[PDB]
Amino acid sequence: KEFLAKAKEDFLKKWETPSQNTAQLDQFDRIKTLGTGSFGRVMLVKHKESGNHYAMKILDKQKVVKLKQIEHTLNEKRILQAVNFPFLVKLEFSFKDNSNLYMVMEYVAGGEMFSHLRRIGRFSEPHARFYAAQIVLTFEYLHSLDLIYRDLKPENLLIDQQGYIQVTDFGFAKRVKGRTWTLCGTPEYLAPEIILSKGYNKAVDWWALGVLIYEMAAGYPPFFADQPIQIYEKIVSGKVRFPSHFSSDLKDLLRNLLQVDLTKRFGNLKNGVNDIKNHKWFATTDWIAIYQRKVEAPFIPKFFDDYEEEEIRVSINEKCGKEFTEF
Ligand SMILES: Nc1ncnc2c1ncn2[C@@H]1O[C@H](COP(=O)(O)OP(=O)(O)NP(=O)(O)O)[C@@H](O)[C@H]1O
Repeated sequence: KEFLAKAKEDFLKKWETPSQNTAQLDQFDRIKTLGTGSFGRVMLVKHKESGNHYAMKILDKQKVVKLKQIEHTLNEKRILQAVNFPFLVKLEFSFKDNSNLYMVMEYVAGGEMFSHLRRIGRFSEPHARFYAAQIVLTFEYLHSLDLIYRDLKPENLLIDQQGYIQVTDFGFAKRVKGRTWTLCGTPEYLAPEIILSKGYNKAVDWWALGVLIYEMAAGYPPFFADQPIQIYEKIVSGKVRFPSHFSSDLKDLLRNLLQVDLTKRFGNLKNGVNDIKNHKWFATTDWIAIYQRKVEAPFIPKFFDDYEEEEIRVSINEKCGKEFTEF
């Protein structure tokens, strides 16, 4: 109770006056390239003073502009510097220079829920429930700050060194008390009210939780087809069919999450998230023990120079200064 009001205070202070240039490139030893994103390399770095390892995402400002990802990139950074929750990736530092934006993230030698789910095929209900519980608490947290996530899917969930989820992508997340209109997400996870195009609210996250739980437990999502139009028709007008192996409790929870009418959808009623937390399917879930990450995860990921080292070259001339003023 009193912790949500404190969580709200801490978020609002940071949301209204975001932190900027909290570190600089010369404070990090550049070890090697971890991978490539849309806008540049992700590099393993060591903070010289603390000796902590981080994943430094390098975003070429010129490329962010060319791909029209300015607003998404600024939005994601503003949210990440303000939020604090066990299942949200942690932005430790941010800064910018003439060429680049730098998001110095907590280093997670984990796996991706997407590749893990696709390799295993499907999760048992107890294992799906373990992951689902984390998403329920995360949506509870984000919704208490009036954040709509609206991009849930296995692809946006990393599995960390302790086998817990971290939500990794906030480009699409919006701070909004009530209704909003922007079309976004991935076809298979779109809530019917998004497709119906007369506006939607935070209830779209509870729909997407239904899609995620179904996909984890079945190994495939409830609505799919060769073309996005046929998916949209099934979402708005069609019925789900549950595999025979789904428990009665799972089918009941999913009937109330995959509820086409947002006014009857669990998470969106008078009792809010408690209709989900107190559902029979979650009877065995110790919500505090999940939050405190005291539950044994069912899967632990099995975690020198770059093949060709490329140096970072920062221009002596400022690129796209006006666009990224607030970064
Ligand atoms: N916090 C992190 N800790 C460790 N490795 C990371 C971290 N973030 C990213 N990586 C690595 O960098 C790669 C590409 O970065 P990533 O953030 O996934 O790209 P993006 O621009 O966010 N888009 P995407 O590749 O679709 O996820 C990942 O596949 C990982 O190998």
